[PDB]
Amino acid sequence: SGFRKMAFPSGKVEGCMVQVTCGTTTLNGLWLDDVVYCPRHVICTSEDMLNPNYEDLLIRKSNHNFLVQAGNVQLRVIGHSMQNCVLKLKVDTANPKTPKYKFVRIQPGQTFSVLACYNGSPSGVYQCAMRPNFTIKGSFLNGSCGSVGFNIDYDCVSFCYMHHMELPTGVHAGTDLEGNFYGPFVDRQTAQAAGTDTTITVNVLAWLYAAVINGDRWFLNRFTTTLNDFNLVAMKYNYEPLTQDHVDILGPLSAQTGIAVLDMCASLKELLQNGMNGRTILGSALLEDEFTPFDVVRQCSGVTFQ
Amino acid sequence: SGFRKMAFPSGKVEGCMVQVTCGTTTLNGLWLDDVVYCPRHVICTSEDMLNPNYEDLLIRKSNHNFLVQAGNVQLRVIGHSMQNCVLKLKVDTANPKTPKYKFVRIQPGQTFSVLACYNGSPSGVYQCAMRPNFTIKGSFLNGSCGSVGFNIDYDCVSFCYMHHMELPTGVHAGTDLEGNFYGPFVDRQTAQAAGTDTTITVNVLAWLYAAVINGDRWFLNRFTTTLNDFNLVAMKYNYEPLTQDHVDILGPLSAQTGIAVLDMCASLKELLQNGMNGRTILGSALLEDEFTPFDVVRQCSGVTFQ
Ligand SMILES: CCN(CC)c1cccc(NC(C)=O)c1
Ligand SMILES: CCN(CC)c1cccc(NC(C)=O)c1
Ligand SMILES: CCN(CC)c1cccc(NC(C)=O)c1
Ligand SMILES: CCN(CC)c1cccc(NC(C)=O)c1
Repeated sequence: SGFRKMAFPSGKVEGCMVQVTCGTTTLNGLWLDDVVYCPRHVICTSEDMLNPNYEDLLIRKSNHNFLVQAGNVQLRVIGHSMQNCVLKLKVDTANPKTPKYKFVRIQPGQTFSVLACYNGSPSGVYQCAMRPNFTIKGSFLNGSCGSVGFNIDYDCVSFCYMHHMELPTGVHAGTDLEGNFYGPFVDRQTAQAAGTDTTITVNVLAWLYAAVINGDRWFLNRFTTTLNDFNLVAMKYNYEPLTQDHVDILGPLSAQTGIAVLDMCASLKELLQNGMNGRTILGSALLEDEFTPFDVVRQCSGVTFQ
Repeated sequence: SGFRKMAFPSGKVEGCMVQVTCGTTTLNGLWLDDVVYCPRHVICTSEDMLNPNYEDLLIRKSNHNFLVQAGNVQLRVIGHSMQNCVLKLKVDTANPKTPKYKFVRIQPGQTFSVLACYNGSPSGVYQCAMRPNFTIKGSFLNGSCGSVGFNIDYDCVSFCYMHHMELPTGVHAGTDLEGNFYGPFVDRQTAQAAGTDTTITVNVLAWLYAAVINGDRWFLNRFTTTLNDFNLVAMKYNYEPLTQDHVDILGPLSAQTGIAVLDMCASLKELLQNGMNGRTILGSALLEDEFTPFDVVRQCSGVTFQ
């Protein structure tokens, strides 16, 4: 027992990180098969970032201008192309440590692990969620662009995120591995504001189920509610509206705890209205929203879902 | 910027995890060079765990009774010995993925990463601290015994923890890799109670420095204090006493923030006396104590310490 924010083991992704240098800009790439993926802003000088025209900047770049280093080995670049906001560098050597993998574009509320990297070298791993405003709240310093986010199912790495930049408010924006930004952001050094960071209700519910399973039960109340009554409350507190799709994926936790989803919603409603009164749940004094229902069911062995 | 609870990349340790079966008990081992390390309770039946005599139980075990599996490959056991509460199984094959490594026994307050594993297969990674009562607050389900905790310095893995059991209160106990328990615990299925779980003051201070660096400054107050005045307050709130050794390792953060260590102590004292008044620090509504000063300096690039 116990319940922790837990990342995926990172070794499968570690073996894919490389350093990419163009001119005087160095960042991280992702080497899969014979392609290296990286943010296209590798081609920009810091001054170019103010108002880049990427197509124009790319005219002055050849294969031999992209330096790709995998530990000590230099990789030979034999082609390059731009796909949305990523560059794809064709190299002459397939990565021997390529894992089984897919590229997936996740929805807001979904969680994933980030392998923060500098100069192609992995430094740390942590779990993130895609916020409803399409930012993530990461930890990223100079040189971490091109660090990736992923999920693992058995032996298959699903890559869902590549880090591109930090907003003025200190939250993070990036792309899928086809180079499409999450949210409205662009790869330009011009101030860009995030929308409302609402709480991922379905995740808070999952985590409340996790707390019950671990014996944190003080917050369980005597009430139930309806989806509409609950949503009236959610909206007030900047919680995402709960739908029947959300209710459906909470089914295994309801069954384990014997606590009906709507009963748990009524407990959550009272927490929102009364606060926690200085108490904790799973060692937190706030309601945690970066565990999905699927995440919980992975750390609560006695939840039946498969 | 941003600040996250971040584990070490786990790939170096992933390549060392094996499954160890003895009779009908299966758990995890750590394969380094030609030795596999695992909890000695692998030899016990569930009934044996009530009151095991390990020396006596071991008389009835031979090399061929320990099944060691590395993925599909079965490893041949050519010797075994008990060292404190661990078994060392000599195998005929050195692990080809052995990293540079050391065994270290950590102090209370030190942090490390756990690679939670089942059947020799890594499932998740998270950061832990050794609590002042010599427990950890982990996430461990059936079959996770022999999962390890570690730190990485550049290319060298320092192993500091091996998981052995869960106390009745749902917290975790284990050994160093020489098989000595942290704290007073024993590998027997008899109820064992933990002492006071005090807060690691020096870590809370480090994390307050991390918050300042990231622009969370609301809690900075107008006061300073002394080590004795502060410690009078610490004791009341079940905080570890702060020493000049602690003050010394906070030196780089004081220098960066220009906030004297004692000034930060005075801010902490006011948080203890007044609470957080519904505010957050680094997205927490409580004072976080599982980041060391060394941990902070790794995610706050503009802290000068080397
Ligand atoms: C838009 C400008 N760019 C891209 C070069 C930018 C802005 C802020 C921060 C970072 N770097 C990280 C690691 O987020 C990168
Ligand atoms: C029904 C089983 N569970 C959670 C218990 C499940 C199954 C499919 C998808 C998701 N989705 C998320 C976001 O967790 C969750
Ligand atoms: C003392 C009995 N043992 C050892 C077999 C024990 C007790 C509780 C839990 C676990 N297992 C884990 C993963 O902690 C193991
Ligand atoms: C002085 C540099 N730092 C932290 C900034 C440092 C150096 C050596 C040891 C520890 N120790 C811990 C527990 O963090 C910390």
